[PDB]
Parts: sequence; C-alpha cells; structure tokens
Amino acid sequence: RPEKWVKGVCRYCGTGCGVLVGVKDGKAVAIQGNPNNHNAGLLCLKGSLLIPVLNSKERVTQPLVRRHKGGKLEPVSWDEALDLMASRFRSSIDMYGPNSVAWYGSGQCLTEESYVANKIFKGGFGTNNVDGNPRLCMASAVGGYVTSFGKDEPMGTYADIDQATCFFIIGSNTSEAHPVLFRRIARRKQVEPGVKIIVADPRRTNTSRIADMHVAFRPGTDLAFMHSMAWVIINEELDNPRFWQRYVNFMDAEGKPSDFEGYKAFLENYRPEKVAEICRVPVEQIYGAARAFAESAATMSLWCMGINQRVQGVFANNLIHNLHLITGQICRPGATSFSLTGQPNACGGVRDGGALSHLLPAGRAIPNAKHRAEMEKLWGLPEGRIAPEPGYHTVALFEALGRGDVKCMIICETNPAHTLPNLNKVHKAMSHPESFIVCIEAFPDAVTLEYADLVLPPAFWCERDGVYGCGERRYSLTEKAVDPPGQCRPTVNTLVEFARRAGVDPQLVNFRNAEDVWNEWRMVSKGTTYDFWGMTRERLRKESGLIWPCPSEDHPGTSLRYVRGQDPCVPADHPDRFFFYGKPDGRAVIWMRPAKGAAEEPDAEYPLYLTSMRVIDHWHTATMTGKVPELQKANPIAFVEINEEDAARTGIKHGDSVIVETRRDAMELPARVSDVCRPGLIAVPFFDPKKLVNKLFLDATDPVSREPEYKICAARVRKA
Ligand SMILES: Nc1nc2c(c(=O)[nH]1)N[C@H]1C(S)=C(S)[C@@H](COP(=O)(O)OP(=O)(O)OC[C@H]3O[C@@H](n4cnc5c(=O)[nH]c(N)nc54)[C@H](O)[C@@H]3O)O[C@H]1N2
Ligand SMILES: Nc1nc2c(c(=O)[nH]1)N[C@H]1C(S)=C(S)[C@@H](COP(=O)(O)OP(=O)(O)OC[C@H]3O[C@@H](n4cnc5c(=O)[nH]c(N)nc54)[C@H](O)[C@@H]3O)O[C@H]1N2
Ligand code: SF4
Ligand SMILES: [Mo]
Repeated sequence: RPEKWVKGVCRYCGTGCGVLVGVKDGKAVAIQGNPNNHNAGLLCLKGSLLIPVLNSKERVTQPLVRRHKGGKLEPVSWDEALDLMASRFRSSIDMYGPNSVAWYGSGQCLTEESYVANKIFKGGFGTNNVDGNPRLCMASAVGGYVTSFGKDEPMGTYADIDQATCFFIIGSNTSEAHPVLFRRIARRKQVEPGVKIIVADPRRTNTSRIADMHVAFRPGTDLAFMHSMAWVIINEELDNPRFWQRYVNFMDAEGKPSDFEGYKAFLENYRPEKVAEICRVPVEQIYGAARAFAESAATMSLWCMGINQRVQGVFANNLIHNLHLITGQICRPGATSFSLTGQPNACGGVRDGGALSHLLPAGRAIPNAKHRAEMEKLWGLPEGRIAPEPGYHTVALFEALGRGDVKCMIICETNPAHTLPNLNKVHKAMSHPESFIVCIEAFPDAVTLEYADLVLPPAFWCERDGVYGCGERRYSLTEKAVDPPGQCRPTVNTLVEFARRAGVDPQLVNFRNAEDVWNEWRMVSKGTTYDFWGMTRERLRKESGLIWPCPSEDHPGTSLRYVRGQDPCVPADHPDRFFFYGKPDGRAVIWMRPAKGAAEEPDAEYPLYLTSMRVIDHWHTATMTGKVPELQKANPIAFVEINEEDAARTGIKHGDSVIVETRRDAMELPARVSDVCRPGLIAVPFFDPKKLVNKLFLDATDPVSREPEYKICAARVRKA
C-alpha cells in the first residue's frame, strides 16, 4: 500500500501518458495514470505493468569491461571505467581528430542526458558525430514538416482528436502502438457516430475495426493514392481556394516554384482509375477517402512508420500535408496534420534538442554559420569550435565504425545490434577488432552488450529525474521515486564526469544534476520558435506537462501553432490569422513529389513484399517488457504473417515452419496464415532476440532524412 505518489511519465510509447508511482517508503508498489495529464488517469496494459520492470533484479548493477575482443565481460571499478573511457576518447581525438569518436543515443534518453551528450561531443570535442535511434524513426517526419512548414513538430495536439470529424490514419497501427490514443479516437467516434475514419495500411490490424474504410494498398503505392485523393478533391471542387491562394505556394516535380494550375496538371498523372490498379484497390476507395477527407467539417491525419520508414519517407509526409493544405484542414480545432512520434522522447530529446548529426539545439542547423556562431556564444566556446560539416547519420556512422574511421563510440539506451537494418553487415562493423564501444545499458540481456568493450550501469526510468517530450510538444517531468540499485548512477552525472576526465573544459559540463542542465537548455531555447523558458522546474513539478511554445512563466503553453492569438511566435498584430513563419513569406508549401516505390521491389526471384511491425504486448527488443510475465501470454515468440490467398497457392498451412528469405539472409519462422497481410505481402515482428529479423531487411535510406526503409524489402517463402 503506497505512502507517496511520485508524478512521472510512462517509460514506453510516444503517447506520453502521465503516470503516478506509488512508493511504500523505499520501494515502488503501485502505479496509476496521472489524472491531470492528457491521458486523464488511463494507461494501457504495458504502462500498468511498469512496476515489475522497475523492480526487476535482472539489471546491470556494476561497471563491466571486456579486456580483449571476444573475451569474458568482468567487473571493474567505476573509477577505472571512467578513466578508461576518458583516456581512449581523448587519445583518439589527439591522434586522429574529433571525427574518430561518436555518440549513438536515443529518444528514450531524458532530454537533459541528450543535451549533455550533444554539447560534449559538439562544443567540447568539436565533432558533430552525434546521432540516435530517432533517425530510424522520425527523421522522415522532421523532413516532411521542415520542407512543408519550415519548422519541425506537429502544429496541433492530442486534443484535436476530440473535435475531428474525419481521421485519415495511414501507416499507423494505432491500437497496438499508441493504445491510449486509439482509445481516444474510438471514443470520439462513439460520442459522435457521424465521425468517419479511413485506415490506410497494407495490413488489416485491430486499428481498422473502428474504420469506415480500410484501404489495403500495395506496399509503397501510398504516394500515388494520396496524389489521387488530391486529384479527386480538386476535380470535385472540394478544395479551399480562400486558404491556399493566401497561404500556400506550390512546387513542381523538379522542386521549382509553380502554381495551382501546375498542381492540377501534375495531378493528371494520378487519376483514380489508373491509381486504383497501381495500388491494387477498388477505385471507390480513392473517391471515398478523398470525399470523407474534404467534405468533413474537420479532418485530422495521423501516421506512423508505414509512412516514415521509407526511401520516399519525406515525400509521403509532404503528400499528407498537401491534402491539408489544399483543403485548409489545418490551424483550427479538429483539423491538423499529425505525425505520431513512436518514442517517449524522440521529440523533446533528439529533435528539439538537435541531438542529430546535422542539427544544433532549438531548430538550429550545423551548415548555418550564424547558428554555429549563436551556439558558440551561448555555450561559451572559442570561435569555430563547432565543426561546419554534419557528422555521420546513423547508417553512415555504423559504416564508419566498420571502416575504423570511428574508433570510439558511446551507445546509450538503444540496442543497435538488434534494431539497426541489415544486421549481418552491422554486426561485422560492430566487431571491428580495434573499435572501442562503451554501452550505457540497464538490462544485461540486450544483445548489443555482446559487442561492448565497457558497460556502465545506469539509473533506470524514475530512479532519477528528467524531462520527456512526447508527440504533442508536451514537456513532462518525471521526478525520482526510488533509488538506483547497486552501483547504478544517473547518466547525466556519468556524462559530466566522463567529460571532465576526457579533457573537456569544466565550464562546459557545469551541472550537478538534471535540473541544472534544464535551466541552461531553457536558456538555449529563449527567443527561438521552440522557446520554453516559462517551463521552470517548479512549474514542471506542479503541472502534468506543458506544451511549447511556453516563453514566460505566466504563459500557459501553446496548442495551436501558426495561429494568430494562439501562438506567441505570431505577432499579436500580424495582418493574417495564420502565419507559417518557418517560411520566408509565411506560406506553407505543397510539393509535387513524384511517386516511385521501394528501394528493393519484389521480382521473379523474391516475389513478395516483406514488412516488419509492432505487437501491443512487446516494446521493441523486449529487454524491459520481457520481464513482465503477463505480456508473454499471447505472442511469446516471433512468427511470419502470410496472406490466406498466398498461403493456399504457395502450399503453406497455418502453423507450418517456413523459411523467409531475402537477398541478405534466410530465417525459419512459424507461419500465421490470415487476412491481415493483403496478398503479395508477409510481415515479421522484431521483438524476438532468437529471430533477429533485421538481418533480412535492406539498408536503403531516404536520401534526405536518412531514415531506413524497414517497412519494405523483397522476400520469398517456402515450407521448411
Ligand atoms: N507495444 C508497442 N508499442 C509501440 C512500440 C513498441 O515497440 N511496442 N514502439 C513505439 C515506437 S518507437 C514507434 S516508432 C511507434 C510506431 O508504431 P506504428 O508505426 O504505428 O507501428 P508499426 O507496426 O511499425 O506500424 C506500421 C504499419 O505500417 C504498415 N505499412 C507497411 N508498409 C506500408 C506502406 O508501404 N505504406 C503505409 N502507409 N503503411 C505501411 C504496417 O503494415 C503496419 O501496420 O510505435 C510505438 N508504440
Ligand atoms: N525491422 C524493424 N526494425 C526496427 C523498426 C521496425 O519497425 N522494423 N523500428 C525502428 C524504430 S521506430 C525504433 S524507435 C528502433 C528502436 O529500437 P532500440 O532503441 O534499439 O530498442 P529498445 O528496446 O527500446 O532499446 C532501448 C534499450 O534501452 C535499455 N534501457 C532501458 N532503460 C535504460 C536506461 O535508463 N539507461 C540505459 N543506458 N539503457 C536503458 C534497454 O534495456 C534496451 O536495450 O527500432 C527500430 N528498428
Ligand atoms: S499508451 Fe503508451 S505512454 Fe500510454 S500507458 Fe500505453 S505504452 Fe505508456
Ligand atoms: Mo520509433
């Protein structure tokens, strides 16, 4: 029975549910949803079963070191570990320059931890080799928002779910991936049965059971589909000229200035009857989706990896925004283009904090000299300290590691040997005989540890305080509830000490705790369109999150970005009601992106599309949810989804052990025959360690966002 309730944030998905941890003095005994956060006291099963994870004894509790490659990992002193880390890094820089070292973090790191590691590597060591797992996830969405709007992050919030009359949910298994959000959507349609829901996804998931229409298009053909929708919208005069004539600019297929007539001319290449067959769907779906979208009083789009993990990821994102831009379904309650963020802090930590290889904090960019100067000034650095060239993006980083270009790397709160694409190649790279890899990891079963040279024990989740920035621009504090076990220390501290010992000027890592970094980061944001200066620690302790922009302590936060009278970044006296200030002329942009396909399409030899997806019970690599026995009762191990019509003709029965094979590897999996995967598609989950499916997937990335195409590759199947 709890004596105190410590306010936090769920450790899992980007829905970012507020949580209250009940501690019976010393130990966490219960957990309940924070009634004051957006989730209003509700949590899904994974969140509900957080305590068994926090109290698990199967943790990394003391530093470990592997004296030599291929050898046993053994205990080592914290002091001996920090000196080892600092000497190896400093030497590498002294010998080969900053670009020989790198930081590979994640959207699961507290904002404060990502900010510190970013600053160390960029302002301290002078290398921009700072990336993270959000590159495997939200990079395409960032690209989409910056190219369409000139600023990252959604312009709306979760609250828009309550006023939308239409939901266009594409490339998102919302029920299994953002449970609390799916419930809020299902609730909306229950309160108002008139609400229409279109679910576009090659797979028929539980998300489609509340859908008015399920568009099961051929993998990769959604750009054609969405262009077709705009064709219909224009053709049936369902567009909003009063809006686009005043707030939109058009760009042709070659990226040059164009106009409405050019948009119409381009769209002629995407007529419904032609696209319906490209997409392998009934032509009525194109008309229906378009009409529901444009005729509705307020439409909201929501999408996830099915859109982002694509070589055309940034373009697919632009197409979704085009729909809202041509119809004016934006900047009003219930109407917005809402990218769903997968991780708890891919937003606050990596995106907003600029902890990616080409970024600087608060929407600054490495290639921009005024930005580099601005940062050198804020961080008290000597002119020119920040390298002008962006560092390696994730896939390139592990490639550099495999070549010996990157000799020292810190992997923190991610499991790359399990989750990076094209594993066989990645494993070879991580096995470089002369590399020095330091893993900050909470659970010993993470496969990446088999590659680590030094393992450091971190304080897990609420064992320390920190901020998480979820998908709706909401910044929420998680206060420390219990003490870290064994020798576990807060990564914020471990970083500050690693820096000092590595030679970094002490004025740079001038932090005792997370609150100290929050105050500097608060300063670094001041004046920018991210400005969250009003989010003091005290306000964050008392509030269940605040949504930025939040400039002064007396400012309530912002739900409607780009809207006069709502967004503080839009002059009180701006002449127009909307202002897309991320663009020089205040106008958003519609892009006539040509629809292509996957990097590796099916052919004679490998006739099927292979996709990979989430399952509600398991969180990623399962080093955390794998400790909760209840979560293992439905899908204990991996399987391969095969379509009914394909199985029959292929001669495969349900339960059969089948070999899924791509050009990169073959893996045996039990077949799960159903109508989930449309014909010509198979799907594998990645939660099982004994079945590392990323060994099957290709390594191609969107040339702009550099996000890998985990969603599509070519395969062949056979009975084992
Ligand atoms: N239980 C649980 N929840 C999670 C996670 C977890 O590990 N476990 N992860 C969190 C994280 S990091 C993230 S990024 C989110 C992501 O969550 P989602 O992206 O919603 O989950 P996925 O299974 O990857 O869903 C992608 C969907 O894209 C489909 N798809 C495949 N090919 C295409 C295509 O060509 N076009 C389109 N439009 N769709 C396509 C798939 O069939 C699948 O249904 O989930 C979050 N939620
Ligand atoms: N085929 C395929 N591959 C994919 C995807 C896909 O859809 N298909 N999705 C991709 C996407 S969106 C993502 S987000 C990535 C994510 O994939 P990863 O980030 O690699 O997966 P996680 O299991 O979340 O890794 C987090 C690690 O943090 C550890 N950890 C937990 N708490 C702490 C802590 O406090 N400190 C430290 N140091 N470690 C801690 C865990 O034990 C675990 O090893 O996977 C990607 N890979
Ligand atoms: S919906 Fe996401 S943030 Fe909310 S309790 Fe579930 S896993 Fe946690
Ligand atoms: Mo993600």
